[PDB]
Parts: sequence; structure tokens; C-alpha cells
Amino acid sequence: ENFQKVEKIGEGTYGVVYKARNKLTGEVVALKKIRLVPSTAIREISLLKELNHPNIVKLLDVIHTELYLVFEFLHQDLKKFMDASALTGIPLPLIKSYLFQLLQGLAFCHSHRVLHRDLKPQNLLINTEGAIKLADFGLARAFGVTLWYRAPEILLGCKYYSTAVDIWSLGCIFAEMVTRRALFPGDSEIDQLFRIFRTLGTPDEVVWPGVTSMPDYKPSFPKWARQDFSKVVPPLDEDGRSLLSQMLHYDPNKRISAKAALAHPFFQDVTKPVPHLRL
Ligand SMILES: CC(C)(O)Cn1cc(-c2nc(NC3CCN(S(=O)(=O)C4CC4)CC3)ncc2C(F)(F)F)cn1
Repeated sequence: ENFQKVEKIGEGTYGVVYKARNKLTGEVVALKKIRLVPSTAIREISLLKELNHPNIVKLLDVIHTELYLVFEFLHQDLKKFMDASALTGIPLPLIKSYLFQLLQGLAFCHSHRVLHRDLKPQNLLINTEGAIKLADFGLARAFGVTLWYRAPEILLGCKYYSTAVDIWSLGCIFAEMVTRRALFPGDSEIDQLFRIFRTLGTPDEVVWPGVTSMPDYKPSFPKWARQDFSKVVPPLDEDGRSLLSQMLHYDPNKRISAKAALAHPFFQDVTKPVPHLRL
């Protein structure tokens, strides 16, 4: 009744997303219809209405009548942009700008103990003004599949994972912007873990204390040597490779925080370019 659906723009784990217009006000929004409401989800989603930041997609309204989530609408995601930019690549100053802004978004959310848990290029939304924003923060915790961006602690069965899972995912996305190919495109959970291990080396107690005690760890995992890191994201410079290395540390406690990543020398020359978007 209150929204005219314009077109289907996405499908998440929790429901279909439509571009829609408010019939009273004329505001254009993204309207997510949540699939099959538990009272704890209502309370958790209501708290996310408060979590406002320029690099977080705004949750405008929660409508529990007879659950719909009304979000800010952006015109493109980073997957479509990367695919449009595949001949030439995204220029490094724009990659750097986007990574910086996404680390600002993560630093804000993490400072409020809110995790994303499922970052992927389709969750990263851009506009014509050079902004990039994170979509879906806090929904995984509120409500309770691409594996390519999943942290190794998740894949090894850790129940009580941390803000570090989002840094991992963002490092994977960073690498993909630079190289124009997904870093770890696994098509099952074991294929995902084995692709990580084939690049970064099979983890052991030296690099990741406690790893051999993790729920899904098996002593029978093959033991791959770690690849030379300059083979992973050529031709990214040593500042970018250093930052990526720190985002992809196995040990979640060693992995760089969003806040510390913002201070990395890679961002010494950061700027805010505007992308040419074809809408
Ligand atoms: C993935 C998910 C799980 O995040 C759920 N999901 C959420 C959205 C969403 N989408 C938009 N805008 C769209 C962005 C993609 N582009 S595209 O590149 O032309 C198209 C993909 C080819 C169309 C416009 N704006 C806001 C949101 C929200 F606020 F809801 F996040 C889309 N899917």
C-alpha cells in the first residue's frame, strides 16, 4: 500500500530487495521483504536504525505490520562496477579511496560491537559522488551462498568469531579490485579452506596458536607451503601488499583492526576520485 515497487534489485539470505517509491513522499528506497516475526529480531533490528555513518547504508524504517526493511537506495554495486572496469581496471587512487571509506565504515560499526559477517562486492554500494557504503551490517546477528570472502576461523568452526572476520572479507575484496579476479573462489567449504591454504600456507600452531584445537580442524589437512606474496596481487606496490598481508593474517588476534588499517602508510596519499558511472 505505502510503496510502489519499481523493480527487483537483489536477493539476500533474508529476503528479496526491490527498488520502490514511497507513495506519500515520493522518496526512492530499497525495500527488503524479510522471508518468514521473532521478538529478539525485532529488538535487534530496531537498534540498527541507530547505527548511522556516511559509509553505512541507512536503515530508514523497520515496518512490522500484519517485516519489511526500508533502506537508502544507491544506484550500483561494486560487482557491477568491477565488471564494467575489467578492461582497464579500477584506477589505484579509486581502489584506495574505496578501501579507506570501507575501513571507516567498519571502524565505526566495530566500535559499536556490530559485525557484518558477510561482506561481498554485492553488499558494497556506490554513488556518482565517489562514495561507497556497506549494506547489511548487523542483519546476520539480528536474524540468525558465496564462500569466497569467508574468514578461515568461520570455516574452521569457531562459534564466537570477532570483528576480524570483516577485515578478512575486505582484504579479499581489496585483492579482487586490484587483480580483477576473485582471490579465493571456492565452491564448497573445504574447497574454500584449501584454496586459502594453497596460497597462504596451511596454518599451524606457529602462525596461529590454537588452530589445531578448532572444531573442524583435521590433522589430515594437506600441508601446503605459503606462496611468495608478490605472486598474489601483482602489480600492487609494497605499501598495498603490506596492508593486505596484515588483513589476511590467519590469527584473528594478529589481524589488523579497521582503525589501525586507516593509519597504514598505504593511505599516505589517499584522495577521493569520482568514478564515471554508467547508469
Ligand atoms: C546483496 C544484499 C544481500 O545486500 C541485498 N541487497 C541489498 C541491495 C540494495 N541495492 C541497492 N541498489 C541496487 C544495487 C545494485 N545495483 S546494480 O549493480 O545495478 C545490479 C546488481 C546488478 C542495482 C541497484 N540499494 C540499496 C540496497 C540495500 F539498501 F538494500 F542494501 C541489493 N541487494
